[PDB]
Formats: sequence, structure tokens, C-alpha cells
Amino acid sequence: TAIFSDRYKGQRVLGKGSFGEVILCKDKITGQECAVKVISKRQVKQKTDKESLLREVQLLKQLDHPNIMKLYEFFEDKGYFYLVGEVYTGGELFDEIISRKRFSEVDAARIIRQVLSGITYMHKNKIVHRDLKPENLLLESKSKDANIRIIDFGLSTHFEASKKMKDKIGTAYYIAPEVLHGTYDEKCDVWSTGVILYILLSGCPPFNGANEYDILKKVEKGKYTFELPQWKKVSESAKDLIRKMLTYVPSMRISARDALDHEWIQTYTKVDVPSLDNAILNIRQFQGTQKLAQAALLYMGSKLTSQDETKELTAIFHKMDKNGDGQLDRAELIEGYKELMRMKGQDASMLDASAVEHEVDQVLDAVIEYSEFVTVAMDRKTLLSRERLERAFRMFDSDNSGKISSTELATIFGVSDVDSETWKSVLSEVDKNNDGEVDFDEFQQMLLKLCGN
Ligand SMILES: Nc1ncnc2c1c(Oc1cccc(Cl)c1)nn2CC1CCNCC1
Ligand SMILES: [Ca+2]
Repeated sequence: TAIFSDRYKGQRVLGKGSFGEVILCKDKITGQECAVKVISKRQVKQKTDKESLLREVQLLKQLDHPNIMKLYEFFEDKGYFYLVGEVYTGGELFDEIISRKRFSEVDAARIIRQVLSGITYMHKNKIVHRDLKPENLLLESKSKDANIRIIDFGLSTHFEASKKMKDKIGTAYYIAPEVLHGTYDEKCDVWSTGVILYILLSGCPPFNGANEYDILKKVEKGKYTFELPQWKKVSESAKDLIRKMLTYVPSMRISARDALDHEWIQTYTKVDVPSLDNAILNIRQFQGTQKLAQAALLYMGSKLTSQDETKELTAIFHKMDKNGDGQLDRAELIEGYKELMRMKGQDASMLDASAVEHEVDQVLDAVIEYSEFVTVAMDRKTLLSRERLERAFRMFDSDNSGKISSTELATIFGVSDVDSETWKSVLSEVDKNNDGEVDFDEFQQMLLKLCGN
């Protein structure tokens, strides 16, 4: 009954999350800022009925814990769901960890106590996460003492997971084996936390592989070891907790509540404690790899979307061109730009007609010839993905060599799920005399060829 766009105005894009885009919105009356997740009904299938989702939303809005994202409102229209809640500005936990100079078991214990405290509270209220991963751990604010906030508790119960690799990066490392076979309960979140803890103390995923399916095979077998040099400096109580959290049979696995009472959490959140330097280095490399694979898939996705929309907007304006002089008025360009989103679905950044008019005004200030309007309007859509790709390449290239080796390409394309023979074939066409490494432009050329260009 209540309309989302009548209450809130979209201010900035916050980024892509599970099931949808996240937008920084502001209440038009009170000035309250909020983070809004927009879920497209045509792209995301519902697992439950309308009344089951309404009942969970009503419960989720009443729950309150300092390590759980606060939900404020919920809206639904013909084609979307709008989940409105509190905005957190500290970024992803792992992006803050790689910025600091030192990281010890005290820092890892304080992180995991917060995550376990939030999970314990949500399990007492019969809510399961299922998709707990570092990307769902946000820091409340930019301060070094900020609490961790878990986002997306309870959503996996009501929305089906995306099958596209651009939406599944990192997910295979943390998923509990019982989730893969279909019988699972709240203990799956203890397993996921166990994996995160293993990565915080060693910087290496316990279940790894050269591609998504190889990771899932290791997860399904459930076997892992503490046979890496970096585990020698870690306490025995930490390894005991990980062992209890990564116990295969969920009825034998420790509960979130009992993981809080574990000796490791009690000792390290209240006796020599060195900095886990090799772990930080490995987390920094792991984070850079995941972000570059993700940036590569989103670059290819936005390039295909841009090609689709460039051609559709050209056809719309060509039909609207009454005399065929290649030119149109501002009012006509709004009509055609609105027509594009009416058929291709509403864009998260274009919440209502007023947002569409402002986007058209920004393009008209740079450039009337409708072909020029199309080019500038579509380059603005890809801007973020192109600069994210170059920035992620530069971050991955930690020695500033300007190049990425074939072994690094194999790792990146493995995480991106691009077949080995497919990317090597593309590399041969970009540079016929390739010498086992590519610069940024050659890498970008490879991605353009990997999406039909
Ligand atoms: N609370 C937040 N504050 C700031 N940004 C948020 C979020 C967030 O979690 C949401 C935001 C709105 C609704 C729901 Cl159900 C979850 N998702 N995002 C988007 C981020 C999530 C982490 N990677 C970058 C994009
Ligand atoms: Ca390099």
C-alpha cells in the first residue's frame, strides 16, 4: 500500500549485494539516511509465499543486536522488493584488516566474538544466514574500534541464490557441506564462521581449488589441515575451536553459543601475542585476487548490458525521429530514456521519473544529436565498472611491475570460472608473441574478447 519512492530519494549507489543493488537513500521528510536493497522480482525467484516473507520481515524489523544490521522498512511494488535499513560506512571487514600494520589472535578473537555474538542472537530467534562470508561483514563506521555488522540474515530462506559467477565470487569457500546436499539448520553458520576464522589466522581458505567446482569438491569431502608454516605461531586453543566449528556432521558441530564460551574466545578477548604477518600478507593477496576476478566479471557484464542498451536506445530514438534529421528535443530524450527502463526494467539508480530526468540533464550538459546522447549516456553506465577494473588490476599488481604472469592469469580466471583453453586462445589473438605475462591493456583486451568483442 505504501510507495517506496514517495518516502525516499536515492542519493548515491552503495554497490552490488546478494539479490540486488544497494542504494544510499534519504527520507524526504525526516532526512534519515538509509541503505536500501532493491531486489528485482524478474531476476530473483522467491522460495516462499508472500505471507511467509511478510511474517519474517515483521520479525526481522523487531530484532536488535549490535552485530546485526538493523532493518527499518519493507516495500513491494509490481516488479521489486525494497529492504530499507541502517547504513554502515566502515566498509568490508577484510578491506580494513589489509590496511592495518599488525594483526594478532587478539584482533581475530575480537572479530569472531562479535560475529558469534550476532549469530547466537539470531539463532535464538530461529533465523539462519546460510551465506555468511567476509563480504557480509561490514564495519559500522570508519573508526578503528567500530563494531562488525552482519548483513543479509534471513534472506536466503526467501530468495533463490544466483547461478551467475559474477554473483557467486567467494561463496564456495564458506558454504557448509550440508547446504550442498539440502538438509541444513542453523549449524551451517558455525561452519561458515569456522572458515572465516581459519582465513583470519592463516590468510588461506581451508577448502581451496583452481575453480568453483574444485572448491566445492574439497568442501563436500570436508578434509583440511593446519600443515602451513603460518599455523606454527597460532595457539592450540584457536585450532581446537576451528576443529569444533569445522566438524562435518552438524549435530556434532559446536553451537554458536558454545563457541563464545570456548577457551580461545575467553582468553584472547580479556600470554605472548605476536603479529600474524604471513597471515596479513596472504589475506591481502587473497583479497586482491577475489576483487580482480569480481571486477573482471562485472566489466564483461556491464559491456554486454551496454551493447544491449546502446542498440535498444538507438532504435527507440530512431522511431521517435519524425523527419529523420538525427536530432531530438529534451522532452523526447526523457520519453525514450524512460521507455528504455520501462521495457528493460527500472534501474536501481533511477528510482523514479525525477531521477531519470536528472540523468538526462547530466548527459545534455556534456552533449540535439541523439547518437551523441546515446554514447555519453551509456559510457556513464560503464564508468564505475571500467575504473573498478583498472583499480583492481593495480591493487593486484602489488610489486607495481605493470604486468600479471600466466600463473596469476590462471588463478584470476580460475576464480572467475573462465575455462583455461578459452582464455589462452583469447590471449593468442590479443598478442601473438605473448611472453607469459600481460599488461593492463592486454588484460582488458582479453576480457573484451571473452564477452564477444
Ligand atoms: N547496511 C549496509 N550499509 C552499507 N552498504 C551496504 C549495506 C548492505 O546491506 C543491506 C542493505 C540494505 C538491505 C539489506 Cl537486507 C542489506 N549492503 N551494502 C552494500 C555493500 C555490501 C558489501 N560490499 C559492497 C556493497
Ligand atoms: Ca605485477
